Amino acid sequence: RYLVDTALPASIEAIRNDIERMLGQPLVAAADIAGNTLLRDWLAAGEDPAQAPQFIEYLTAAKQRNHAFTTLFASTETGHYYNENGLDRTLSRSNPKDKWFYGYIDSGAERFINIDIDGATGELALFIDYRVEKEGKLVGVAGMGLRMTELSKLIHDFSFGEHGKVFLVRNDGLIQVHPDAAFSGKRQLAEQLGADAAKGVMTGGESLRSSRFSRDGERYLALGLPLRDLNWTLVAEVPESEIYA
Ligand SMILES: O=c1[nH]c(=O)c2[nH]c(=O)[nH]c2[nH]1
Repeated sequence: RYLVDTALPASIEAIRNDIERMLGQPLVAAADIAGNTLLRDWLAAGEDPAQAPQFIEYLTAAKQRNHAFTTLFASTETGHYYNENGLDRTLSRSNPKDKWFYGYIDSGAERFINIDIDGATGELALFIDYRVEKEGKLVGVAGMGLRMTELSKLIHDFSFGEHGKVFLVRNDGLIQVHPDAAFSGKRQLAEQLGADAAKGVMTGGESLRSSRFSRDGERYLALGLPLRDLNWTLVAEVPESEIYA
């Protein structure tokens, strides 16, 4: 019942819903690549070179149509990793840079969301990966990557008022997307808010969470609202004097 009859809860929800739409496009598009039954069959049947150019054309089309930084699939049998330009490299369990792939397939989880360094380019990206399965048997992984600098830019444009800031935080407290790109995937929520307020907005149900915190004697309000499709939380920070406008 805090701020219920204020415009603030609806304003945060409108931001939350816009962020879910924009993240929803790569979620959906990456799922389409992994679920593509023609690709599943090509991976299961051993990556016939005769059809490889046409699957690279397909990844290129999906990247451009969906404005992704990169699109990709990898075979769990050969370790071969393909992106929109072709066969890039072979993964290996003994290489720490490939931990993401083996951890994910070992996990069996239906989806992987991960901030990581793109192996082909060295760029910080948000990756979305799904299992590729045939008759129950894992044959690959596929998905797409988004450039972290672009995501920070998108989160920054949702700033509001004089000092209203918005963050996307994994439900463990690590800030995934920060308006200042330097801190995306690197800053803990406690660094931004203080431990009490971080705990406050990260603890709760599916309704708006809130907590007060002080920043050099300036009183602030912290808000939290879960995303429905990701295990992430939208966190907003606004000075108390800005609550109304
Ligand atoms: O978590 C990751 N998912 C990927 O799809 C990918 N691709 C890549 O090069 N590195 C990573 N990391």
